[PDB]
Amino acid sequence: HVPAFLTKLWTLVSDPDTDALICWSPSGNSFHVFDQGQFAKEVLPKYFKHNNMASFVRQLNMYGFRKVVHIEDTEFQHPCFLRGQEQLLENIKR
Ligand code: NA
Repeated sequence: HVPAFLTKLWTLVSDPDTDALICWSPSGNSFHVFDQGQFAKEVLPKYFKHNNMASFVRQLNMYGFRKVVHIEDTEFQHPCFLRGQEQLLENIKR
């Protein structure tokens, strides 16, 4: 059993029709969320049935996702959340 959240998240990231707001990084080892306000207003209701970024991020945290930042516009990642590898979602837990 792979949690519906992860399957939906993988499909959403991979969808080219949504890449303006959420997409894979070039290497496919992480994903980006652009325009958080628009993302929460437009994408989250359609795919996750709410409009709250904090709730979305809480789910990411629950599954052990990390945030990627520049060394001294949000990038999230999990070692088993990879482009073209939906079958690896089975290894994500929590
Ligand atoms: Na996408």
